[PDB]
Amino acid sequence: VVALGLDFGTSGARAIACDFDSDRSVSVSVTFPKTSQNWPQVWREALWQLLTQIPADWRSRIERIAIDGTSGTVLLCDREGQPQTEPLLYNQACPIDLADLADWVPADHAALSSTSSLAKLWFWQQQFGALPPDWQILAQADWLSLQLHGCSQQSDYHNALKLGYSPDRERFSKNLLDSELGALLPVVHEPGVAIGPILPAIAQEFGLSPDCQICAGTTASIAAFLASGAHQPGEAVTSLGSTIVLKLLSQVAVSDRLTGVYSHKLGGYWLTGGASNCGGATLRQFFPDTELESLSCQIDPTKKSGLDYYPLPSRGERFPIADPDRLPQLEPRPENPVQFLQGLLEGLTQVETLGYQRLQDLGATPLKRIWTAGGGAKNAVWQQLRQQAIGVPIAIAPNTEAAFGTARLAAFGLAAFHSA
Repeated sequence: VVALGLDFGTSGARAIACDFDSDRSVSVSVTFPKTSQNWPQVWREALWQLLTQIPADWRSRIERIAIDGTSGTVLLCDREGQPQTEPLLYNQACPIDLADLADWVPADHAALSSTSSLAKLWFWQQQFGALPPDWQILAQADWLSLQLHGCSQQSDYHNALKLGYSPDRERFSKNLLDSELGALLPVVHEPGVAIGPILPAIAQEFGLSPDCQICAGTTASIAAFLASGAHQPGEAVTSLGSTIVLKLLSQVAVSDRLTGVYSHKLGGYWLTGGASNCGGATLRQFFPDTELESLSCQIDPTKKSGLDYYPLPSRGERFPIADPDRLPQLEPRPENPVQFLQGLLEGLTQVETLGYQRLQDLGATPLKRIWTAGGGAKNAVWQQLRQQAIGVPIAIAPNTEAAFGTARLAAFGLAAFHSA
């Protein structure tokens, strides 16, 4: 099978045409401006550019296409999919009372944030006063795929989660559907399934096969996990980027609203996770990547440093333990930079450890393996500390690109996430 994965990030977009029969692949990229007063147009043009940069002999063999977008970015469009107002982005919060959403979701739902799609929809509702039933609200991936198949009000239960969708019971609440917001909600499918055939004009214009299928998309955070290929409960992906992001595959959904922990549905399994403010950003505050490696090469992990740090970049922690007043603990400081770096890495290691432990304490499936992603993944000393502190096999993930995971999503769907 030859599938195309489309990843739409925060600062740009990457496309990966992957060909799983050989295996061979080709990747292309576009970078967004940092400012614009017409983001949908930018996204659309980015889509066409991505399609254009892909070689013809590749486009003529693409069978299935999938699109992942940023979780939280939404658009308000009419019945034809034309943006009526300018999008509300993933980072933008809304000045509304969450108590207004209490009757539409359980009292622990992930949609109960000031950044969630439901909150943004309520905000738009109290700007416009009364949103027409003719209209629709669409996630970025929803809209971008709408550019490909033309079927309106279609979505997956990854992006719909923060819109108020209940993946546990495969539905929206009856109160939400009975409300004045119910008409704008999309039909929710499973990520990977084929929504419909590609538009004939589009296929003609880009030399694509008219029998090509556009599948239901997902989020970038999940597509990144899908790139690893982990499908057994207990398997986890740890992202050692600027901030440490933990993702654990479990047989049971967990949730802790205080720490921002919630679970996505993934086939017959669940994908839980968390995000700490600690990470590689704290490391580059004291060392450039220049000195970082040259100092890490002098660290023997099999002996403790005697240091006990909590490597926060600034005031406030979110996960595993939530306290918005916790100061960074980076004392005492030995003059030997090696042991200081070791202390930092030990701190981060403890962050990851306590994270996974808390995830297990919330009811998630016991940890079995670790697949590491991010810049810190190639750090073998850090890997040693991590394995010493956790006690499970840790290795570098074969792939980390979200577009590739989206390609695997288009080609195979969420089939592997069952036990049959």
